[PDB]
Amino acid sequence: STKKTQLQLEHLLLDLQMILNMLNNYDNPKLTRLLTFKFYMPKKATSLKHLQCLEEELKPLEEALNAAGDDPKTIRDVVSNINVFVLELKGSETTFMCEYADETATIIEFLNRWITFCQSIISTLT
Repeated sequence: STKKTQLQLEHLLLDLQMILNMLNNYDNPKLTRLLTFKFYMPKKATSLKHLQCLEEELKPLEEALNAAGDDPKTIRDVVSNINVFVLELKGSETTFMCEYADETATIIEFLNRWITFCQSIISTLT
């Protein structure tokens, strides 16, 4: 029950941090090209149901990463893995209406928000 939810959060955390380190190894133009894409942050992220606001951004996230031009199949497999464990945590269908903030954010702030999100809930389960 709890270890199952904890494990799915650790698989989701592993995918998110893999993108962060992939961003840190990008060229300065490639990084600048990534930061020109807008990402919407949820106004609240304290429950598993708030992962719906992460799922709705996986298609923009994949489109942003493919602008760097490293590898289209690797980006496809990592974002698909995120979509798998997000649906495993908050449900297979859309049952929550997300409320996003007025200000957009870069891909760095986007990943840092959900990484801290996964790490927070894991600490309460462990």
